[PDB]
Amino acid sequence: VSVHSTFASRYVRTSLPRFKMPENSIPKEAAYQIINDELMLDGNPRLNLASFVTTWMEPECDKLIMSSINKNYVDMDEYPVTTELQNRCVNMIAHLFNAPLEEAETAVGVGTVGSSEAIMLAGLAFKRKWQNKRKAEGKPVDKPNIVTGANVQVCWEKFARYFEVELKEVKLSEGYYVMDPQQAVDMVDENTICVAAILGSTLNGEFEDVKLLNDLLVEKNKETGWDTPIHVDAASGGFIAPFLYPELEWDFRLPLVKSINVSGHKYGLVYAGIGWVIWRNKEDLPEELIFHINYLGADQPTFTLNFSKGSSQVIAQYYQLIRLGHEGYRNVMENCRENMIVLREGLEKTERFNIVSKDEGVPLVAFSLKDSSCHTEFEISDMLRRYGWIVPAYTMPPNAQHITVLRVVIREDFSRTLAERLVIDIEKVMRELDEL
Amino acid sequence: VSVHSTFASRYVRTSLPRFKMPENSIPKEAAYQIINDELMLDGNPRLNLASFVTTWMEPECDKLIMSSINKNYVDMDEYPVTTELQNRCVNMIAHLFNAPLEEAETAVGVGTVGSSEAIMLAGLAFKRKWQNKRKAEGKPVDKPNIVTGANVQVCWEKFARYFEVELKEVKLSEGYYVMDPQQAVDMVDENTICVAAILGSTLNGEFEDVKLLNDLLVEKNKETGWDTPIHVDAASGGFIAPFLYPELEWDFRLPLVKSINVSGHKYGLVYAGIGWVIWRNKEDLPEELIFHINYLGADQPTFTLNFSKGSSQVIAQYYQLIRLGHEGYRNVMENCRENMIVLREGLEKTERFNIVSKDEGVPLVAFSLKDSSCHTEFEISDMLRRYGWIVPAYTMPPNAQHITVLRVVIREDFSRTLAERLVIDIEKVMRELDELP
Amino acid sequence: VSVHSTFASRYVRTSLPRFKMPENSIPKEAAYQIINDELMLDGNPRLNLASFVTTWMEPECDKLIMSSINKNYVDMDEYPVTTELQNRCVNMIAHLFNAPLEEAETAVGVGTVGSSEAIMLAGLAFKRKWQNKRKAEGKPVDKPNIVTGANVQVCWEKFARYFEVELKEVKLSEGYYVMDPQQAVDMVDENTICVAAILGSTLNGEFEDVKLLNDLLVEKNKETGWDTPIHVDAASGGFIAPFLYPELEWDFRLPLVKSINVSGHKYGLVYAGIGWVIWRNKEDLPEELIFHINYLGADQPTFTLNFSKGSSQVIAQYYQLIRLGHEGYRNVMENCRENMIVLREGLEKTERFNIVSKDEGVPLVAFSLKDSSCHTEFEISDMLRRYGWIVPAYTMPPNAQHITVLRVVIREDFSRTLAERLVIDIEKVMRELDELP
Amino acid sequence: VSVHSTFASRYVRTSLPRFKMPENSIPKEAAYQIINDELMLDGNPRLNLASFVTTWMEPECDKLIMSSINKNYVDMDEYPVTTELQNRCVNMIAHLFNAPLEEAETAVGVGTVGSSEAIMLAGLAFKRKWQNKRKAEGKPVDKPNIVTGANVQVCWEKFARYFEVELKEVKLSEGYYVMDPQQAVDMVDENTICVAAILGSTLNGEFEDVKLLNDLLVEKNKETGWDTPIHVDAASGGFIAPFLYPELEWDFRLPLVKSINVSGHKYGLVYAGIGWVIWRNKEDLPEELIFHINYLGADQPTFTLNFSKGSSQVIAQYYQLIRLGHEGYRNVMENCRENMIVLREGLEKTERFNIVSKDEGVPLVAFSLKDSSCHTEFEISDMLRRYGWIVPAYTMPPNAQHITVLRVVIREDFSRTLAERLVIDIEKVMRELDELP
Repeated sequence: VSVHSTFASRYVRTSLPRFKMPENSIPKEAAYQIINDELMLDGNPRLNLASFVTTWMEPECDKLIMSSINKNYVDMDEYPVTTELQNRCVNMIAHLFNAPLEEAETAVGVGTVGSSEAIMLAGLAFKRKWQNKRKAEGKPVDKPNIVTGANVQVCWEKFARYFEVELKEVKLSEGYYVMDPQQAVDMVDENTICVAAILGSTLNGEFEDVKLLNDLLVEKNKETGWDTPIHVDAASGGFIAPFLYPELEWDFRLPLVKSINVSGHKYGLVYAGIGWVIWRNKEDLPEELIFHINYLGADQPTFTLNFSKGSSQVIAQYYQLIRLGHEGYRNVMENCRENMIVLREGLEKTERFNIVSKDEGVPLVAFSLKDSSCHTEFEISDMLRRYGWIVPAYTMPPNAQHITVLRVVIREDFSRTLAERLVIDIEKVMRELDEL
Repeated sequence: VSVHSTFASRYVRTSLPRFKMPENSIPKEAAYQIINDELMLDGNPRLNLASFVTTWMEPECDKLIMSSINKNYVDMDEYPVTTELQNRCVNMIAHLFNAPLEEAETAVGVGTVGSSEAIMLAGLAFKRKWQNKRKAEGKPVDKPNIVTGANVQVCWEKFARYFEVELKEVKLSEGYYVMDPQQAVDMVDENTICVAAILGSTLNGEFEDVKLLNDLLVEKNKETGWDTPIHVDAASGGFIAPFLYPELEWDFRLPLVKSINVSGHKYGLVYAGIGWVIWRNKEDLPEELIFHINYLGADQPTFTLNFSKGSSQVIAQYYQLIRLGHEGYRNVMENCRENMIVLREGLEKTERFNIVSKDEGVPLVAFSLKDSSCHTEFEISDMLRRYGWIVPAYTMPPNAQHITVLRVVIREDFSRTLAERLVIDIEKVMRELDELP
Repeated sequence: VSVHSTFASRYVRTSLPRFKMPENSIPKEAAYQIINDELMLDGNPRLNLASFVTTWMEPECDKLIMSSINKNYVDMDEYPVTTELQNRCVNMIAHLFNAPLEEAETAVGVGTVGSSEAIMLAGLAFKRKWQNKRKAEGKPVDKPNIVTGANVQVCWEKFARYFEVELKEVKLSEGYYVMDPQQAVDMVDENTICVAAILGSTLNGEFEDVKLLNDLLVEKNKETGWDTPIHVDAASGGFIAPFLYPELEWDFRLPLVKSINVSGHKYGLVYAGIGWVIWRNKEDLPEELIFHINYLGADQPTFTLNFSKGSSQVIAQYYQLIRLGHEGYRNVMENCRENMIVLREGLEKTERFNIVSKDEGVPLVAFSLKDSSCHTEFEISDMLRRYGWIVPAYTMPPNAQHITVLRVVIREDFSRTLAERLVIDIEKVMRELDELP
Repeated sequence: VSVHSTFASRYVRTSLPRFKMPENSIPKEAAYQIINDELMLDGNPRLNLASFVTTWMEPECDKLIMSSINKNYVDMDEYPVTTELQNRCVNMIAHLFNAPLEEAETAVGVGTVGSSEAIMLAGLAFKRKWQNKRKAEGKPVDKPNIVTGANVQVCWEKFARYFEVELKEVKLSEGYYVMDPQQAVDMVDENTICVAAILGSTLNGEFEDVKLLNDLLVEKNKETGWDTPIHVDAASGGFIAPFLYPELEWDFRLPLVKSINVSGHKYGLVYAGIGWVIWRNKEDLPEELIFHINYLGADQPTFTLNFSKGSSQVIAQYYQLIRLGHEGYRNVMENCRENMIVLREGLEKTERFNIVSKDEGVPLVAFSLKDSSCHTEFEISDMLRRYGWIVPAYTMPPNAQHITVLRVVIREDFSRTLAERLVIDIEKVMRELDELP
């Protein structure tokens, strides 16, 4: 009958459907096993050093997530507490970024699926706010633009293309992989809806000099009369600076910073599926972008590109915030920074590489091969795959397309034990290459 | 030291922070307990009859989800199989909608967070495809529009506003709560990037007459020369029609249907966080909308408003598809339809209500009070809250803002036992009202 | 075959049997799901503020319980250790109540299902001890009685009726909701088998003045020559006084207190199913009430109305005792008292209510509406149901039937977070009422 | 700090408190371990062949139990569904006993902790009903009595003593271990509140001839004019006869049977903590015994000696009923009967014993030693302890206090594998004895 174990049955004799949906059902145990088995050919997230996204949470947090995988977030009326936790996160992150708040005041911001959606909401606010200002002056509004560096993350290219905004990029120079504040301010014109600075480049983890950008842009504003704003893409750096570098002025402490995005699922220490965007003041979020629906129970102030979605990541974020606090996050970041140094040194000791990333910034290590003659960084990346390590290789954006680097992101769940094994295995790979 | 139970400690004496992040850490057990406890004041999803979103999956599927909550979907190179499963879902859903496919041909479509994102991608494709066509004819492209009914879901209003497209709505009439195909086709002009039909209105679960819309629009196309396309918002109906009403022509069988969206987390039987959008042919998705990145390992063809996101729902969807098959989905939908009838009858038997939803369509029941004099539907909604039921009340869109209805969505995890208890508790509520001002 | 998920099967199409037992079996997964689903229409115990019974235990204690749900307590020979733990609990509770015990002496008492059974065993001991004393003096024994306040818990009415004893009640006055010691002593006659004082009234959580009752009754005993005893119903207060108020003399420190009952599943911090009764000395438990059976293995000294029963609560009780100790229990009670104050203040701040409960006593808050004109406390109780809170309303006993109160019991698992949300939601309910007929 | 494992800490150096409650808390892990460890010196319930109480349930049922260990049953208003399930069980058991019920009429009965409480409620109803009848005739009511066999279970002795009713016992004869219907009817007088027959004696699992008792008592009723009722103590047999011997008339099919008790935690296949009592008609339960309280939310019709208690067993019972149905219970009982035969034969094959139990009745085997000279049954009981088997030895009641038997109860979780190992180990024990003084 159904007494056969899954591997004694005839279900393991058929490969999983690729094109058509099967006509008949198969036992749940069988479906679980075969899908689970093929998934083993995926890489191990914990060994995926290419990603900035968190790959480990406390078991206690796994429970909260599982207890609420069936809670659709968008059901505000049905789940009042879930909605409140989202608001509290916005408040806590807002204060974390030194937003102009009156202590018990409600912050302006929203939780998103990730920085991608956060960036596009921020962009929309900028575009609209700019359109309104111009229409009020009679001026034309057909050629909006944004100013960023060539190190800009794909999400800004998506925004530019889909929302018909021009992307003005400051090109990179050899040995200079972030956006030059000066060149950026010089590109600003009357059609610039904002200048987007990146606090933690995905290329070498460097923080851009937001304070300098603010200083120069304030000066230019006195001349041009345009009120060009700054947006800080703190996808990763947003949950690092406040704890490692509270001294660094990059946030709402700078007058021109009007909105900030940060990924909760990066250094916010949550599984993939959570991002945040904060606005300096209510005025920075045009009221006409906000919707109020009522077919689910009552009226709700929504500003998102998504609707139905899991609420587990929101809850998970709140857990991390109140469970860790400043203390916990500082400890985690310090551990990450420490491991970065350990990995950095180990690579310097071989005298085979050029460290192309900075000492401070995002906890990661980007490096190139001294003399990329007989062997390329791509070969090293492939070689490491055999050991289970996933370490990416890529070329820099113009005008540094001649520079190719390897990147290792240090996350919360990357212990010293793994760091030291990585160095050893990298050395082994270099030897295997010396004989080819 | 730390031998105190959470409720013997001093952590249960402080209320959870609302504004500022705490300076110090607190024990994991304590943080878990207090957050878990406050969450109890949330409603029970299983009793939330307001939602179309699935609130139950098999334990076996819970495991798959948990085993991959740390797999970031966007890491294509790192997780080849996760990406493949997404492709297979696109293929299977494409065939399910009778897309023009050559057996082993790869379908054109993408997985999304939900229908909201799917709709905006579909809209973008329409807008761009329209812009290109017009620019090629030297014609202007500054006033794009979309034609839908007033029963349109908020997501189309979002799209219209954010992507600067005009929303032309066909208004509702009393007793007529879907979009009239005729009036819709008459609104079509040279600037219409598409006509969006809804296969399962969130208002009364009715399927719009997509076939008629197609027939009329094909005729108008012969005259105008415009190539006005149809998009079917099958957020819910997409996973119902193929199994309950296969004969019904609403999908790619209709020549003018160029793209379809469907929510996996609705009647796709997956937890919240998964949607799909299918395109009839490659030509319907302008190539310049597609990106190819390579800073994570290699080049990948992405067309989404999101980037990093969980891959658990994608995997969960594939599980449901190959585990249930046509048979399983049919069985679930038949069970849902059956329970709808049971609830419908029970309400008819009281002769207190007007059933404002149809016999066939989305498994739900929308009804109004005969004689809304002494008591309103909103009162009934509040009353039911006491028993734990969440049943929404709302006024129809114009021109029917004088029509107020209650809606009960029947989902996969809504058994006959619950259906019958709902009828009983609704009757109890009506009596409690018969003795009030 | 059996590959269908429960919600794809035909078992969710039938409602659960109400009258007749089904002829055929159904899959275990199916039976589990449907029963589990209907149970969702039960209230959430953690939000049930009407109950004094514990609704949360440590996960470690859940394991002990599960590990022994199959251990039938009555099997003394088979489970020697389970029986010993029961004895240790009796000893520990006896000392906790300052019973006259020499070092390492075995206390006189038994574990019960709850205070209900404990009270009836205590009553039986009193009745029998009284019958014996009277029969020895040749005096009549046909009209026994007990003296308590009108605030007496139903369990004493059960005892009176089933064991044919007369219940003499001291009536309540407005603003005076406990038993007046003086009036009580005045009701005592030759047929009074005992005077039952309540240490924590279920009506306003007030402790009755047991010490005064003892003082007056000792005086009356010098006159009448009757040896009228006192029983303290410490169902809830029994696990509160020893930790919050050790100075308060209410227990065996008072000479006339002959027996005490306490509920382990109330503030003893155990799940429902455990109570205790302690006797001052061996002489207070007539030997002829004890049985010795031998059909299970050997002879055993049983004094209970029950036989077979779970032993998990007994084990759970012992766990709580040795795991928490004085320190743990004090911490839990202090937390409960603190939360009571927080809730009390929040209600005072609205100036809408009259706090009818005292500052010290059982951690709870009983309050009435100032001016019960346009709205009653019952309306507030119903309104709160919508949020998930269960807060009861009830009228006092004679002669205070004109006084209606709301009661909120603060238990171990009621954190400050919940306390503050309760205040907020109560305020919301008051506003919703300010706009009604 | 607290990094020490429990067995590396100083908590395993102190023995668990026996008399005084500890001053300080200890880590939960430590308390769990030490208590769990000492409990290992308890016998294994699954190997306890002395008990009639179920020692195993399906894992699915363990979940239901755990999900509701915090639901206090007595909270009717708070847990409506829990209360309903109790009612459904009463209905289903009532029909199972062929009670005079229409459709769909509500049965008269209540769930209890066990048969002990059920018996005392049944007794109370009898006593009261008898008192009323006599007071109406101006006759005296000071000497009530009950008629049973000497094989009567201790619970009837408890009732007799605590509720001051005289116990008239029909003595046992050698080879005759149940109550003789004739002698019983002859003992009936005007003061007999009922005759209690036992459907499954705890001594040899024999069913008493209830039908004969009814026939004789109906005749005597025609003469005496007294309306002497019958109560059937079906503690165990209640869940056996309906499935193995539906032909047997023992229940409400007999006119004189006015009430029946049965233990859910025996052959009802539930863990310890559930019993039931059914009444033939509403008239058999005097209305003045029923209480209606309202301090928890609303009025509720309670008739129990207990108050607060777990509701897990009630839910567990309902699960078993609808999950197994007639089919499941029959299968379980047939398996139990089969294993009884296997064990019976194995003992007959040794020609060392006298089978003192019958072929049909409760699935068990009671046997004595042929020639109890050099060795007693008690020695065999002790010997078996070494292997882990718990098999009791006991002497019959008068006039058979010379007969000593061993009893093996066959429960649901006693497979053929265990049955065969028992026979083997019993043979081993007999040999070990053949070589002793």
